[PDB]
Amino acid sequence: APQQINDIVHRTITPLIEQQKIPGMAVAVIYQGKPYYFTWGYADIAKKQPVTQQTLFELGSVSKTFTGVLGGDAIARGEIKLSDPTTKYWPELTAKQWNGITLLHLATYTAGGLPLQVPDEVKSSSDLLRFYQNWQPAWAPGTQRLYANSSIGLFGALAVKPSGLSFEQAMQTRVFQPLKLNHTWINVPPAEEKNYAWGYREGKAVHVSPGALDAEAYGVKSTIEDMARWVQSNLKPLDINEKTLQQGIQLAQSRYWQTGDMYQGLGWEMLDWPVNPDSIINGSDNKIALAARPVKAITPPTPAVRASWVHKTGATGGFGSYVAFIPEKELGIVMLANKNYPNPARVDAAWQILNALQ
Ligand SMILES: NCCN[C@H]1CC[C@H](CC2=N[C@H]3Cc4cccc(C(=O)O)c4O[B@@-]3(O)O2)CC1
Ligand SMILES: [Cl-]
Ligand SMILES: [Cl-]
Ligand SMILES: [Cl-]
Ligand code: NA
Ligand SMILES: [Zn+2]
Ligand SMILES: [Zn+2]
Repeated sequence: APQQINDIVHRTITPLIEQQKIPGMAVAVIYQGKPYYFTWGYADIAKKQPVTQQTLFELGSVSKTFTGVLGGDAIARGEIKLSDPTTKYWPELTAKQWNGITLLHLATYTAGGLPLQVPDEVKSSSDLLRFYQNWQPAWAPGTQRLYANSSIGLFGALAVKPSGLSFEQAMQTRVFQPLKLNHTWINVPPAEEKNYAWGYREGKAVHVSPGALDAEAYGVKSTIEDMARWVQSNLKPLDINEKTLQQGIQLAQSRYWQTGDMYQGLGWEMLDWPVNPDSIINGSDNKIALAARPVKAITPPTPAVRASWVHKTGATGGFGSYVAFIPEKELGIVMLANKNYPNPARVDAAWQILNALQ
């Protein structure tokens, strides 16, 4: 890598790892469109297995960017429209509170207060129907954004129904395979388990536990190389030869709602570039990111703006991930760690690196 990249990465990430007690970390810096890889520490402490470019990390809610792009691809195929009612895809959802809730609302957390988590008691198809049939909205649809797995998770499950594929098969066939993300998994196969890092929480080695709609909301695992390729693909969608996927990437970066200086895409979140770094850093704290806030609709949605900071945080019990990129500058970063450490620390480090390189 160029010396300027090596320098800023050492001076930013090694102290972050020191400050936050991160056991293992992988970073890709995309500079002039090309990834440069860095690793530190251990994927498995007790085995003394190092983080490598093949180590799988849990992406947590960075998975929602895959779900958003898969939904965009379905839009580009004509399989769904965001204005469609939820009940078009799930007719058994006969409870009246669902009248007026569209796929757009599910995808963008604006259905009116669907909860952050699907309850752990939901273990069967009938349990899930019962949960949504009995959910009572706090607000009218299209007025308040409340970040929620039960919202975008249901969006992803319904968006694949016209294809006839399971969510996993749709994601594999329509996103992972065309982009050559050959080490990205919803379910890690037995022969790849040797590369699956442990997450660390309060000194204990942990992996994400199964839950309803986990694949759609938080269940993807990937390597630093595949995640760099994901960033490259979202930086430069015209490089993608599959037109529906090129367009799905673009649609996931369209601006559907605004709250303050933040815009909601499909999975991705965006701000105008140049960005006020304090807004992305502070806005990433869960006290804010998880709070309900009023949204203003953007109709028609703004087509993807290349002068944007586009990003997403992710967490599981044992992992913390962050992706950010700036299409206009051909500049991005992926930070994968096997500890869930505070979001503002992630965003600050990402800002420091990308700001030094623009
Ligand atoms: N399709 C809904 C028909 N109206 C019904 C109107 C009463 C409402 C009770 C309620 N629950 C909260 C969430 C909510 C949802 C939709 C509309 C509103 C509204 O105030 O208009 C709304 O406001 B709330 O404070 O009022 C139940 C629905
Ligand atoms: Cl130094
Ligand atoms: Cl998979
Ligand atoms: Cl977890
Ligand atoms: Na699952
Ligand atoms: Zn140093
Ligand atoms: Zn050190």
